Formats: sequence, structure tokens, C-alpha cells
Amino acid sequence: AFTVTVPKDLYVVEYGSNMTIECKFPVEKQLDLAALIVYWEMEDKNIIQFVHGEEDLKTQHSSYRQRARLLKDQLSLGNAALQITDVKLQDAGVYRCMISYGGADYKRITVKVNAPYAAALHHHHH
Amino acid sequence: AFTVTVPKDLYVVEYGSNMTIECKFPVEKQLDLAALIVYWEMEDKNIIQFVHGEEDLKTQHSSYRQRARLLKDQLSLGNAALQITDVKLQDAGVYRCMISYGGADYKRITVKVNAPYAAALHHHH
Ligand SMILES: CNCc1ccc(-c2cc(Cl)cc(Cl)c2)o1
Repeated sequence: AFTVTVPKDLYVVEYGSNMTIECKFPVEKQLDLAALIVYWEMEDKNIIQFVHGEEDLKTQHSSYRQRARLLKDQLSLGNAALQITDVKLQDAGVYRCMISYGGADYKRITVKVNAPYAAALHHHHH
Repeated sequence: AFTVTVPKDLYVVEYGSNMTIECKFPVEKQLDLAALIVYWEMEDKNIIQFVHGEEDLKTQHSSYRQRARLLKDQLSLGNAALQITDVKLQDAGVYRCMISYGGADYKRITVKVNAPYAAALHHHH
């Protein structure tokens, strides 16, 4: 049946770098945007809603506001990759890619985030 | 748009009893079963799948074998209620009710489970 697949489920990213986590689903013929739902979340924090044609951000968590860009271009190729700019220590954890396009599945992807000493020191308080 | 709503988000059940946690979604007219999906899952343990008219248990987690039953009747009124039989403390935690019906949402429900001394004594060892 319908199945979202993840090129890798573990990404290890350095502090402050960019990060594109990929998520592929099948595109029958040409992608029907009105029938598509894409939904990126990370440990109960809603990162991105893509519902029947456009992005819902009025539900986006604060900690991700204007850092999480869903590549509206690669949706037409069945790749819902999420791009996060300037990664922080807080961004490490289990991400969930949930897709509903005549069927629905999800996959988990883990991010560990490396940081130099100074970053890990400021995260130890702030 | 589409909205899954949960009558309670906290259940407190005593040990060894049964428990039905409800989950409602909108029913427009007559229900389209082939397009309906019901995932009931609990902290990365899948409890119940409902795809194209039937329950899939091909991934039902060990902890739930023939104890977790989704009431197929109440689907027709948009009621995704889940029954867990003779609950153990391993069942305390946060459940996710996920529904895909021309649109999609989910909600969380937390279960705390109270138990007498001997039962806990076991979950310890
Ligand atoms: C906040 N958007 C909720 C959302 C988007 C996609 C899903 C979903 C639903 C089901 Cl029934 C199954 C699977 Cl695998 C995923 O839920």
C-alpha cells in the first residue's frame, strides 16, 4: 500500500549548520496538491503543516518559527524534505514525517546534534 | 478543516480492569471505509491499525495481543473508541489517536493507572 520511505533515519549534524531531512512518498502520476497532507513534527512540536494546497503555520511551534522551510518544489517529486537552518542543540531528537495522500504513513528519523564546548555550556542554562 | 477531538485527555483506571478511551472525528454522510485509516499507537508501540475496512494486527505489539479491540460498529458514527482489556501498568503512558479521513489529525490522551501493592511489586521486578 501507500508507503513513506526515509533515505536515512539517522542524521548527525554539527551545531549551527543547515540540515535537510528527506522523506519520500509515491507520486502516482502528477501530484494532486488538494489531496495531499504533509506534516512534520518533532517530539510533540509541530514544525510544519501542509494541508490541501498550502502551509499552515499558525500552529507552528515558537522554537521553529521561520527556521523550518518545507521545500515546496520537491513535493512534486514525492520528496517532502524539511530544511532547518542554523541547527541548535535543542533540535536533536526523534522527528516524525507524516504523510496522507490517498493512504497515509509516517516514519521516524533521529537527529543527534554535535556542539563545541561553548554551545553545550550555554544550553546548560539558557 | 478536519478535526479529531477527544472527550477526555486524561483517564485514571484501576489495575486489571478494562478501559475504553474514546476518539471522535467528523462523519459527513455515509462513511467511506476504504479511505478511512485509524492508527492507535502508544509511545512508538502500535496498538491497532484500521485500513480499508478491517483491522490490521500484522504489526500489533506483543503487549496488546487479543487485548486491544477497536469497536468497528461505532466507526459509522465517527467514534474511534479503543478497548484495552485487563490493563497492566505497562499500559500507563501517552496514547495517540490518529485518524485519516479526507484530512487528517490526531490527539494525545494520557493514561495513569492505579494499582495495589502486590501488582506494583511485580512491575518492579
Ligand atoms: C497534525 N496532523 C496530523 C496527521 C497528518 C498525517 C497523519 C496520519 C494519520 C494516520 Cl490515521 C496515520 C498516519 Cl500513519 C498519519 O496525522
